[PDB]
Amino acid sequence: EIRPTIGQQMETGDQRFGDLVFRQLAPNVWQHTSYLDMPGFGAVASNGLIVRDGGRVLVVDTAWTDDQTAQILNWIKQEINLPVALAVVTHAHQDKMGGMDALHAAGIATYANALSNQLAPQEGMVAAQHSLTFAANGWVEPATAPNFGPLKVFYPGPGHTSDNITVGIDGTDIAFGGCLIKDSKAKSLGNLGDADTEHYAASARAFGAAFPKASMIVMSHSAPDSRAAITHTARMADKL
Ligand SMILES: [O-]
Ligand SMILES: [Zn+2]
Ligand SMILES: [Zn+2]
Repeated sequence: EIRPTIGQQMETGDQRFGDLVFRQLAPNVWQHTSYLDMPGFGAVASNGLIVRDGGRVLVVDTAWTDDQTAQILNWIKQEINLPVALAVVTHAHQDKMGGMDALHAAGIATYANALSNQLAPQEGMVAAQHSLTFAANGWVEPATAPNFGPLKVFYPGPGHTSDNITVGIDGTDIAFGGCLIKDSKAKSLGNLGDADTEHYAASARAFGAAFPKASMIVMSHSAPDSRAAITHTARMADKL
């Protein structure tokens, strides 16, 4: 008989759900966190977003696996119970696109950088259903991003990967750097095996310039931070 809203519940603090963690960042915006078990070592965390936009939900990034992504969808059903209209996934690595099959089975329309949709299938991953094309200035061509609501998608240039994209949430102070940006105390940029080391620093800067009003920077592999994360990341990336 105690029936708080999800917002009221998330005041208590971050919530464990199955093998995931959820955190409310602002009303109508939650961070999902999933973990890749690496035998003998600590599990690798990855963050994405869930946005309630009127009577629908929008997702940024899958979890590492289909099952973890199904757990995200279970949380949305239990706590929000609105249809998930679409998902945007932010490059062709496992932490961002490892759960595409779960999204597709749920009837969710999926979008990724056209380049991610080329890169993913040859890695044994599944492409998104729709491809985003970006103008030379980095902004998504609106015709390729129909019905995105508050999501503003920006290609900052090659960095963490050649295909990495970023997402601002209009009406909030939040911008999602995905795996491009690490927090202002990070001692490394993580696995740079697919990175463009020449352009990384400039791409981090371009993300900051694209979303100048975003005071909360959300990231895949760090907890949310203030804007100092952006220049810290660019400093770490300088002259790799
Ligand atoms: O990643
Ligand atoms: Zn990555
Ligand atoms: Zn990542």
